[PDB]
Amino acid sequence: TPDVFISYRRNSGSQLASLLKVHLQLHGFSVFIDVEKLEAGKFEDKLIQSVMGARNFVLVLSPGALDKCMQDHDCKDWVHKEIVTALSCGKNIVPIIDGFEWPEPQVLPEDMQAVLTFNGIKWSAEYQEATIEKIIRFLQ
Repeated sequence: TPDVFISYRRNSGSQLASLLKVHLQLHGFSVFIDVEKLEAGKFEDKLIQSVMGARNFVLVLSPGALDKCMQDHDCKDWVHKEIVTALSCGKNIVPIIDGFEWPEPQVLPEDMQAVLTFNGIKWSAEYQEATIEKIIRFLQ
């Protein structure tokens, strides 16, 4: 099982998620992201077990990363599923803010509003090494 599971909105956060993976692996962490380490089997089971096994849950809040989570009361969006699974397993949630504007907590489904109560790390394009070191300090 890995140390860091990176959740992200594909279209807007895939690149930064890969960047976080490369840096965290340079600092000795094992990072799971679907684009690389997702292997054979049902992707639902494998995604859920990877979230459940990872000690840390890094959430890449890219611009509009939670737009498809809103009013998703059937819990069908995968970032929504991953956030709910991380919350359920009492995971160490470390949100990464990258030009993200926090919506009202009450507009998001009740089973994930708690993600807004976690201290996040603002992504700095000018001081990426400092952001990575702060993320390391958040990781366990």
